[PDB]
Amino acid sequence: RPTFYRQELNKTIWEVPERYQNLSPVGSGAYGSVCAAFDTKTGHRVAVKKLSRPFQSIIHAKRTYRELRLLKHMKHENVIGLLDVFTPARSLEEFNDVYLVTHLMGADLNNIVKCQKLTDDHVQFLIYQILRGLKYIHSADIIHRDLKPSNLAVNEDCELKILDFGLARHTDDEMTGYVATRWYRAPEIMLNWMHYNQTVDIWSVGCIMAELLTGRTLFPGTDHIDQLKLILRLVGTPGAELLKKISSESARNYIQSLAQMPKMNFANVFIGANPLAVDLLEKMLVLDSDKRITAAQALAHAYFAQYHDPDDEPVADPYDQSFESRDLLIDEWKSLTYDEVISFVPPP
Ligand SMILES: CCc1cc2c(=O)[nH]cnc2s1
Ligand SMILES: [Cl-]
Ligand SMILES: [Cl-]
Ligand SMILES: [Cl-]
Ligand SMILES: [Cl-]
Ligand SMILES: [Cl-]
Ligand SMILES: [Mg+2]
Repeated sequence: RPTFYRQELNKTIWEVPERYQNLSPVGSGAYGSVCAAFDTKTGHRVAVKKLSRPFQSIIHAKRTYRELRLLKHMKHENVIGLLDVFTPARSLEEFNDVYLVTHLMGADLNNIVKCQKLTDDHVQFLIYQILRGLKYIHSADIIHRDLKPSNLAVNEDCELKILDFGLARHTDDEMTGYVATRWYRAPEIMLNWMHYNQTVDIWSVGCIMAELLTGRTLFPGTDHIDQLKLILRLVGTPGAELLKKISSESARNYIQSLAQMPKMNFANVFIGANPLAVDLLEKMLVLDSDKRITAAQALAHAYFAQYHDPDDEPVADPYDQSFESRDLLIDEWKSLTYDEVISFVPPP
């Protein structure tokens, strides 16, 4: 067990191994507080996250276990990995606090898509890396659920990592009105007309790719209904074949009240874009979810000819998510989490 030291940073006690030096606050959502630090064992600049109220309720204890399981599994160049996890507790009986350690991320996509000029070669490389990471994630039967520019880290060399997996945490208020939290979501999960499926993530990649090509949000709706009208104007209203599969009686009722619209000509929407970029957008932004291109199929598209290497696009180890259907007490979720903290093995 390492030696730990204590300090107060913005009204919060931080108890951390001596290896982590020069802690300085960087931010705090409702999920916890984050400090930047220098890791003397590895030489990396790291983010240290102290979870807030990790075991306060059954829902919160299960969410803590879910986040730790997911971060311990992810081992891929285009996905955030776990550098360390620790607790100052010396036993289960005194266990209260969990700290998670990752590489410190500077810029997100947002920063480079708003405030920089992107060639077609930059769009090819950035979308290639998102799809390489998503092939790995989907091969473990994981759905990200929250892909958007603020959840994509990018460095000076245009190298990309996916972060901030959906933990099923986003609230109704967070999704209300003129908000980027909703503009990348697939239409079938916008108003919960279908259960989540890995196919919702490819819709999000299409929205991100369109915004890198134009410099503008693709579907900047002022509310859920405005957003659905912008979506159906581009991709068309649901045709005979898709209507048959719309099992939500609420969806058929509102959708059949709208005048029918044909799919638009993407070459006239994305004026001047690479024709191979236009073709790939038409394969991602399909209203019928089962007809969308998959991550594995998209990596083989001719738009990525410069980068595609089928011997360097790895799949994941199997991921057991049977805990998701399990009914446990707060202290049982807390013991499962404790076991995962003490069994952590650091990366090479
Ligand atoms: C209008 C959005 C929808 C797409 C979709 C699908 O792919 N299957 C079933 N229901 C829906 S609603
Ligand atoms: Cl130490
Ligand atoms: Cl990483
Ligand atoms: Cl503790
Ligand atoms: Cl965003
Ligand atoms: Cl597993
Ligand atoms: Mg985020």
